[PDB]
Amino acid sequence: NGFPEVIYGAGKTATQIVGIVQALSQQTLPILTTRLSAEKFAALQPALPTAVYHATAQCMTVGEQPAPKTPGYIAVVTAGTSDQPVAEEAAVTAETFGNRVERVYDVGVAGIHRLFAKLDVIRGARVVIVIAGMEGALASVVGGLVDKPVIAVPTSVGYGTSFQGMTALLTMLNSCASGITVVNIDNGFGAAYSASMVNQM
Amino acid sequence: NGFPEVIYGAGKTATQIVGIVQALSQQTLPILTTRLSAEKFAALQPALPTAVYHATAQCMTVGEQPAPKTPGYIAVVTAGTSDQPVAEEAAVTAETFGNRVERVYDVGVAGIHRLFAKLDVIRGARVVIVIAGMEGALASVVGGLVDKPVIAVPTSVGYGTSFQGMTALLTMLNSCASGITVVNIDNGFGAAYSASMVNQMSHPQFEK
Amino acid sequence: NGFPEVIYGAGKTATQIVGIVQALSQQTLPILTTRLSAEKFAALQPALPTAVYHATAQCMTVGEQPAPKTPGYIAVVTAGTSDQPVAEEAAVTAETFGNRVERVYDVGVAGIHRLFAKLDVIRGARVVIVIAGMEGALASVVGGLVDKPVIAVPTSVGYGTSFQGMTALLTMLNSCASGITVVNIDNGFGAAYSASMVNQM
Amino acid sequence: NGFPEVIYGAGKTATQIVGIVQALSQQTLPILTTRLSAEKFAALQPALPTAVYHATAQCMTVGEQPAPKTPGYIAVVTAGTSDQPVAEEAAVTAETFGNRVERVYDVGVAGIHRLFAKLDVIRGARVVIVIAGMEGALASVVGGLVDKPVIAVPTSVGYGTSFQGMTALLTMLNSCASGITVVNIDNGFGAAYSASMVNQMSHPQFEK
Amino acid sequence: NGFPEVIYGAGKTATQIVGIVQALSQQTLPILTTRLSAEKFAALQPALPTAVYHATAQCMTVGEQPAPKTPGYIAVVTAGTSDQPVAEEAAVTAETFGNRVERVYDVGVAGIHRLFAKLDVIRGARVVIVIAGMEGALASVVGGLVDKPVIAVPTSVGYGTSFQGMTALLTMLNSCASGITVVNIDNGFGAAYSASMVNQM
Amino acid sequence: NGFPEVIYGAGKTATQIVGIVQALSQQTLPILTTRLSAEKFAALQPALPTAVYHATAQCMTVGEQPAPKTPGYIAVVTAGTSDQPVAEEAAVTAETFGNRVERVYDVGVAGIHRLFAKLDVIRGARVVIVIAGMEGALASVVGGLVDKPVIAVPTSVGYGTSFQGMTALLTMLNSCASGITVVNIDNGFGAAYSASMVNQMSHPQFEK
Amino acid sequence: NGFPEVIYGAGKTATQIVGIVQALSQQTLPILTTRLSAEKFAALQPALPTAVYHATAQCMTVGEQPAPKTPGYIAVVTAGTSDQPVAEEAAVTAETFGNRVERVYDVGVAGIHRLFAKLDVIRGARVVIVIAGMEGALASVVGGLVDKPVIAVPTSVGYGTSFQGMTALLTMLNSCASGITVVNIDNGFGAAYSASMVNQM
Amino acid sequence: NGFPEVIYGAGKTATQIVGIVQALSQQTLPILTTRLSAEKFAALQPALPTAVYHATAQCMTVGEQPAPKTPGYIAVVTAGTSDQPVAEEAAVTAETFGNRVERVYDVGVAGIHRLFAKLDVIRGARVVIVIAGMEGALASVVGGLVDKPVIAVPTSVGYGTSFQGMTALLTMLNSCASGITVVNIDNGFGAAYSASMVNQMSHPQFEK
Ligand SMILES: [Mg+2]
Ligand SMILES: [Mg+2]
Ligand SMILES: [Mg+2]
Ligand SMILES: [Mg+2]
Ligand SMILES: [Zn+2]
Ligand SMILES: [Zn+2]
Ligand SMILES: [Zn+2]
Ligand SMILES: [Zn+2]
Repeated sequence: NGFPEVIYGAGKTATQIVGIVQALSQQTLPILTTRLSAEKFAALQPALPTAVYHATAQCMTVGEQPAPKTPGYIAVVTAGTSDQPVAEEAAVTAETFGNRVERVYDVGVAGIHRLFAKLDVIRGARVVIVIAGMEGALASVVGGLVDKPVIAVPTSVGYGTSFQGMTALLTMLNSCASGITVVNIDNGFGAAYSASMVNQM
Repeated sequence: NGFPEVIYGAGKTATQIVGIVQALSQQTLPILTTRLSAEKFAALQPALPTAVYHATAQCMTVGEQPAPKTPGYIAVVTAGTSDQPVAEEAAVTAETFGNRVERVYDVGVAGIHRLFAKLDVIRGARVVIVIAGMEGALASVVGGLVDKPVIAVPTSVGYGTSFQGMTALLTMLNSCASGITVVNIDNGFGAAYSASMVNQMSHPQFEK
Repeated sequence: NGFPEVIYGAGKTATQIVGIVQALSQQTLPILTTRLSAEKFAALQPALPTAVYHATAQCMTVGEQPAPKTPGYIAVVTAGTSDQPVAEEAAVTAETFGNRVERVYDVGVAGIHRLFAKLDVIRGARVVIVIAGMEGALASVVGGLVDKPVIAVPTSVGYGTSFQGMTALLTMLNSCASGITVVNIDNGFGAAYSASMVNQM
Repeated sequence: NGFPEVIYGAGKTATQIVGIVQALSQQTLPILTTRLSAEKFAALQPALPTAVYHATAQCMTVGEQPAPKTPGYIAVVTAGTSDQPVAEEAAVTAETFGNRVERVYDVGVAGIHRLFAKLDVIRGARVVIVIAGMEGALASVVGGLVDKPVIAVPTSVGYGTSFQGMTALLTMLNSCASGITVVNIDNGFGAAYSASMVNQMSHPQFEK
Repeated sequence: NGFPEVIYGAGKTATQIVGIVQALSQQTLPILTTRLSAEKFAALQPALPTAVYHATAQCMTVGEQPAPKTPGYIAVVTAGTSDQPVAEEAAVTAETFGNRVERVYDVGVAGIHRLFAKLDVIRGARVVIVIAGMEGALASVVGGLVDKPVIAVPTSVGYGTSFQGMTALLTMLNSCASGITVVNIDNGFGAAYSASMVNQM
Repeated sequence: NGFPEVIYGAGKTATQIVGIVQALSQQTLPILTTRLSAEKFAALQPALPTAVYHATAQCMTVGEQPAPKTPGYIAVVTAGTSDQPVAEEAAVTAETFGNRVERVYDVGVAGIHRLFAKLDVIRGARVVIVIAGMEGALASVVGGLVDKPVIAVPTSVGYGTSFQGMTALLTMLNSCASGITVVNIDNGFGAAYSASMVNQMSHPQFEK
Repeated sequence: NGFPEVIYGAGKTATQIVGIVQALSQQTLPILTTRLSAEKFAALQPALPTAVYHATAQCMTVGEQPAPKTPGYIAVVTAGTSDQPVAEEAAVTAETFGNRVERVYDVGVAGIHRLFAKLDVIRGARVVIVIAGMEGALASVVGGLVDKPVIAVPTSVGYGTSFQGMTALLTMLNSCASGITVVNIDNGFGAAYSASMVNQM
Repeated sequence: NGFPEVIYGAGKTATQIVGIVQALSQQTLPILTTRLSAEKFAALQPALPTAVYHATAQCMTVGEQPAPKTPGYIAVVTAGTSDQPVAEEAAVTAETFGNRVERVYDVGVAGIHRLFAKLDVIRGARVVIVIAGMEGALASVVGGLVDKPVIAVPTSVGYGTSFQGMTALLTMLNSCASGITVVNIDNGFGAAYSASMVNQMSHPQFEK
């Protein structure tokens, strides 16, 4: 593998987590903890003073992050600011997994020029992760402009007909551009996990 | 009013529509018949000798199409070639309601360069009808690029979780703050009926 | 355009907003801020003493509103009192955009006479915005009685089978009257944005 | 009891229904057969020589229709011409259950003046069956204007997000505080079966 | 009519309500207020000392209730205790409307004998209102055993696949017994309104 | 194991199933083929001369049906006559898996007296399969009256918001605390496969 | 029967429950109370000092549990830790009903080896209850490896496309392995009730 | 780019596709036509004499299939025999896009021993396409056992609450943290188009 150790922090207590983390005391490899509330990192910090917490991403990393495993980069593209929390979970997961990451945020198609202003960056990625909720159409527009794997992530932030990400999920599954592959809602971690594999062939 | 008479032919038979058309033929000039299957017209055709069937729109008109009443036009914009049937329903009722139509077909977002190629023609419309299935992304992109009212039609073409146009409809509905407004799945007639009202919002009395 | 500047206040902090508003210090044009909680206008008011807050609408306007751009008016029609908050977001958005607005409230069809009591007002509008949740049927009844563009807005206020506006959305999409066009749920802003364009041809 | 015998013919064959009808023909006077396709009756028809097929209702009766048992009537009110098949199912079972029916067809809300034209006849019913598809607005409007019990039937006619009558059903269900009550999609028989109970809630013994 | 005056208390304030109630100071007829929280009747009571509040039903009645308008009775049938609040809204609405009411509670089919133990009461009603959520099947069982109008009311009290009354709604719409008519979820008022009309032919 | 071999014939052709049956005919005694349309068997029939088609169950067996392995029986209980096809699928696979079956058809709840008439036979089963569409009330009623395991099958027969068995399925699922357990819509085979395991939970070695 | 007395504690007050429990003062048989909050057992304990409360299961048992009625055992299989509360309701219900129970937890297929590490235990049960939410696929995998009745229980613990157990319900109904039978969501009690009957033939 | 040209033939006629193919035949080497019904090819076939129809994939190629561009392979893994049509769509477009494919059909989880039998071949792929209907459990099991990217395709084969692939799709989507990624129902072409990009991430210039 070489895959860092991943702790799903949703169902675990701060004590239970320190118990898993320090039980991995023998690893030169980093440890990622995803879906970790700020109130729970508050609890953890005295036990793990060498840990790093990423507010938006709700991710914690313990350990020395070594250099990127590979030169190419993953691009993480978002439609709007409401998408930032789950995009950040994809960026931190990908970086902890050893990938260089280029963050291309707020390029939703209501101001499509912003998407073109940053298009050379998207086109130079080995993998593109597209993240959207309201403007789920962005996956299809990105997918029509790039010749690399695109992994779409629907998010649950939206209004009434967003159906808490469900519309966004169906929109990405139904993209008229080919080459788009989809993960379940809010699952930025899952997208980065796959993108990391694809990137490090 | 000034509107043509409209017959919804999906539920009705050939015999039944000949009745309506011959009862309305007393006046009113143009008569628009929507959702008329190729087979129903074939059975109509000898009874109504002046009717024109617009095959791919699945529409039938009797009476001659008017000269455009306003100087603008309506842009009918299309994502793919399979959006053409409800696009032609929209464009044929728009023309029958007295509007000039400009067709911008097959500029979906898998080759968005094609949409920029025609963006001069779209911005120059008074109203824009955008027709798309699958993701329905085309409406969002158009809505953000033009400052004219846009009316989005989701089509039922697709596969799998296409859910017969639902994905398209819901996606277009989530772009309304861009100046977009939406009708029901495959409802090209409805779209054109509204665009026509918008597009139509005189002739000098003393000539030689 | 001539369109006033619009700030979506849902995802932004009171400080972030003052930052956008005062960064538009060079505009003779008004600035509309939609979806702004009363607790957030509480925060804003010392910074923007010249601002106006509309309670029902959750809209804030900074700037000198100049005269209507055009003589005709938009009619905003509602089924019941539960519809007032999102109807008010349509009325304030339309007025800030430069349209004269005639408010025709509480004319749901359980007392259809109220709808006829105010029918000359609806018929004289250039555009009609119809707003309903329970009595979503009102869009179709209005659409059958007027010869102008009607933009229907479903709202999320209702009981069990209202499906939080979803029934109302399907009802308006399926109107048997022609000439009705629909926006997503609760999106009074969007309706006024379009109605404003239509009005000012 | 006093009710006619009822055969639901949708799932059954021609051969199978001849069996039931000849087994029930021993007594019971009128026999109502619902959802009988035009083709099934054509195959029935020679075996049951007294059966009458009501084509557009897709119903079959054997035995003569009774004289109305109560003096009121049931109003069957319809939004559009394509609501006529489940309207005729409602009206033919109502008449077969011994009720006088008054048909008020094609008064949907796109021309609501037509509904006011007949409002005298609707208020004068004892029960009102309202039949509509698409929005189903007609039931709300009727429910608010009459103070008799109303039973609303959603029909499955429509297009797109019509969802085969769901939009109609849900819309009618959201008007029940107006004195409206609802049955399943296309269930004209169910509606008339209840209206008939409501409408039927004597003959002097000493005559010359 | 003779129908008492009905106030939907959901969207109105305690002050707004006293304003409607006392504006009906000239009526020998009662006034029903439905969907009224106990905290809101707490507010009302000093203004309306002659009012009556029904806890389960969330209904308030002001006025002298005169004798039943008619001899026959409405039967209100429930599947279980979770149905009691909305059944009580049907019973109080029917009684205020002038109907005698016979309450037949907790006869769900998991103990069908209870339903037979009270069957003569159900069979003697002019109208039966059936109320269920989990055991929505009860409408069909009752409808198969009685020869009078049955109005079914689905309720939102249930577990995961109850879909907050939606299953119960579809179950009653699809009863294999004929003669069942359905109202929207939780709408005990609506059922009694119709049942009252049917009862008083 | 001791189970017969099972071929799901819905997706497969006639040619394809002859292949499977002749490849499995080497041993295994009885072969159960489910969802075999009347037309597919007609095309099979000359190639497999010992196969018996159970028309209304839409099942095909080759090999002779065993003598019941356990002394109890399985009760297959049915709400209406149109539940008979998935009832016969359940009853024919149960009998092919070596169980005695007792059929209690057409005791739905619109005439619940019929269910009490046969309640002696239902209580006396070891397992009970209950098959119903529409409301699916029958499963609840049965679940509350018997203290044997009950397996409920929703059927897809119905109209309107029947939603092709969903209403039935959801209704049965909301009665599980009564000792009821549920399978997928129309899945009579699945039900009987489980009932058979439950029903089958020896022969003296020294006879004359 | 011999079935212990079961109290559904969801809709009942702590006082109402003591009222039912002590009204069963004449029983050599145990009494199970399911769906009982810890705050409600807090209330009960002074009245019923001989009661036992199971935290995860939210079950209370009063009475002397006698020996298992039968030698074979029910196996209770879970996909992950989020499934433990409703699996525990199945285990406690089955044990109170007189069945021996073998708890096989955390064997979801993302680490399928754990499922094989405990496969002899699953194969030796007379009945298997499978409990899953996210990894609802586990029912089908278990059902393909065992020759005994399998009763699947979907749970509501999950992420966006879990639809609060609904996906898990459809997944179990649609298992490609035969011999799987399904209960409604979260209904661990119901599964054990049936499993108990099947076990004690 | 280097990709073959792709024609989506579901919505198009025979006449219409001959047009596209003869207009694209000027260059581009291989032309992949998806969702081409057996009847449409029969009508195409005389006009395009070099076209090969892959019946069970419902695909048509013109031009010869390339030699694999990369040395790895793509594993196409299948739960059941009825997953074979969208598996063959995936495998035929993968091979047409220049990839070596290894087919691991009919290893669904009702006999999971079959999947372990071939696990050597699956781990040895560079990408894995997993195709399943009904529960769709196969994708989860595969996702947890391999450390290569997996692309899961839900198929619409099933019965009842299969909901035409929804159960499969939703189940696969709930296993993405295992390194799984998903496409739309029956979208074998989409899956192979992505797998092909992943699998394809030189030839020495100086030979004798
Ligand atoms: Mg715009
Ligand atoms: Mg009324
Ligand atoms: Mg039982
Ligand atoms: Mg993996
Ligand atoms: Zn598109
Ligand atoms: Zn209508
Ligand atoms: Zn039934
Ligand atoms: Zn499978």
